[PDB]
Amino acid sequence: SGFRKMAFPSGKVEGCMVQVTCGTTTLNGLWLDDVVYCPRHVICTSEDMLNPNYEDLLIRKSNHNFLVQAGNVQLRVIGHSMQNCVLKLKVDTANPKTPKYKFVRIQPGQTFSVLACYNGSPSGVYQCAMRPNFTIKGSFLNGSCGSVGFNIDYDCVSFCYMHHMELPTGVHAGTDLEGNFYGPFVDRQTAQAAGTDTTITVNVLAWLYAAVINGDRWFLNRFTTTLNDFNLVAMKYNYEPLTQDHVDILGPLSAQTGIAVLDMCASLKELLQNGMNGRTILGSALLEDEFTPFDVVRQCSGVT
Amino acid sequence: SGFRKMAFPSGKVEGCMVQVTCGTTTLNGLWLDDVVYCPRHVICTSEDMLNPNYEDLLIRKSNHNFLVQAGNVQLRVIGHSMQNCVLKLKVDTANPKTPKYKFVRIQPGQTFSVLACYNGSPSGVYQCAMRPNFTIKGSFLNGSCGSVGFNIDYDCVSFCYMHHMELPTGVHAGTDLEGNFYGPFVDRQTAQAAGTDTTITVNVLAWLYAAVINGDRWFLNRFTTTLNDFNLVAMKYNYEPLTQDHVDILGPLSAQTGIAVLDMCASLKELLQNGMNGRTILGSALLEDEFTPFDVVRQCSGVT
Ligand SMILES: *CC(=O)N[C@@H](C)c1cccc2ccccc12
Ligand SMILES: *CC(=O)N[C@@H](C)c1cccc2ccccc12
Repeated sequence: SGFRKMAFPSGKVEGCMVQVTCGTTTLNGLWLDDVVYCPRHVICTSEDMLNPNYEDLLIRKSNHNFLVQAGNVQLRVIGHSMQNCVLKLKVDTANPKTPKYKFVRIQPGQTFSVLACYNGSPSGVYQCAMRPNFTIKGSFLNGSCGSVGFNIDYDCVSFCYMHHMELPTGVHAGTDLEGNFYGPFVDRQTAQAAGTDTTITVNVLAWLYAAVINGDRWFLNRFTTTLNDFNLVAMKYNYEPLTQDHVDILGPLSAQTGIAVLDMCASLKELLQNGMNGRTILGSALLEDEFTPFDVVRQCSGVT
Repeated sequence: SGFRKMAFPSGKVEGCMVQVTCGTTTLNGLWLDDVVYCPRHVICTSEDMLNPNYEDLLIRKSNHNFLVQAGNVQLRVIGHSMQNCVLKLKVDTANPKTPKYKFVRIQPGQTFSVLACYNGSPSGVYQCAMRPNFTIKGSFLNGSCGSVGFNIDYDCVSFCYMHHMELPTGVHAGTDLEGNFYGPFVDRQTAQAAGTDTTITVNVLAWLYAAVINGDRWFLNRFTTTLNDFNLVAMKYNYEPLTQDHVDILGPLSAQTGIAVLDMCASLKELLQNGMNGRTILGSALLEDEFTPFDVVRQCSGVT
């Protein structure tokens, strides 16, 4: 029993982290096979960052200007290319610790683990969600760029995020591993405001199911609702609309607990309208939205 | 910027996890050098667990009754002993992935990372604290016994916890790696109630400092207090007494923020008396007590 904000074991990703230095900028790279992936802004001076022309800046860079260090051993860079907002540094050595992997572009509301790194060395691991406004709420100091977000399916690491930017509001923006930003963000030090950070409704519902499975049941009420009625209340509270697709995804948790999804919606509706009245659910005083239905099943079943 | 409940990177510990089977019970072992450490209750039938005599039960067990599997390879058990509530299985092979390590017995209020494992395979990593009542609030299904808690200092893993028991209230009890339970708990399926789960005051204060460092400042007020005045309020709210030793430990966060520890106590005092009034601090609606002052410094500075 018990339910924790749980990250994937980070070992398979730790084995992929390297240090990338271009001039006086050091950040993190991801070494898979004979390619090191890193933010293209590794090439920028802080002056460059205000209005960088990455193609023009890259012309001044040779393979030997990219210093790649794996532990205390230097890797030889034999090629470099820009793909969207990432650099791909071809090295002469395949990472011997390369796990089975995929690059995936996640949807808002999807959760993943971040391995926060500085100088190619892992400092910590935590669980994130892609926010509906395509930011993440991370923990990233200077030097943490190139840190990655991932999911694991048994032995296959799906890489979904690479850290690029902190917005003036202290929320985070980055790319998939093809170098495409999540959301409208750019690797330029300019006015970039996030949109509404709405609550991931399907995730809250999943977590309420987790609560029931772990004995926290005080919020279960006598009511039901419809998707349309619930959605009127959701909209008023800056919750994402719930779709039949979300209802379908929650079916297994419905089945396990015997609580109809729309009944749990009606419980969530009363929590929104009434508040927590100083009570907690799984040790939280707010409704947690960084567990997916898949996460809740995984943790309640014990997948490895 | 940003502040997350962050675990240590788990790779060094993943390399130590094995499966231990005695009869029809499978749980986790920790393989360091040529010793596999596991809960002694691996030898019990569920009938045994009601009133186990571990010395008597152990007489019926030989080295060959302990099946130890590291990945899909069997380890040869050449000796076994009981130390308090752990078994030490001597194997003929040193773990080639043994990291630098120590066994440490932590104090209440100290935080650590748990690598939740099933069948010797890692499922997830999360951050815990030793509660003042010597329980932890974990995420542990059947099969998770022998999962470990640890801290890392650069490259030395300090092992502080091994999972043994879930109490009827769904909180967790376990041992250090010398097999001594935290608190008054025993590896017997009997009436074991936890004491008062008080809030770790020095940890809340550390986290309020983290909040100020990351721009969450709304709770800072015009007041100060004394340790004695604060402690009157703490006692009323089931917070641990704050000692001068705690004040000394918070000095570096005091220095960095320029907020006197007793001023931050007076802010915490007003939050206890007034509540959050529906506001959040670092995305929490309750005062977080599972960050130590050391954790806050580490994460705000970026140690690897
Ligand atoms: C996130 C990161 O590690 N890289 C960027 C933000 C960075 C770090 C340190 C100095 C510097 C100077 C000029 C531009 C960018 C950076
Ligand atoms: C925690 C754990 O993995 N071991 C214990 C609780 C256990 C698991 C599964 C079956 C069983 C049967 C009898 C006693 C103990 C167990």
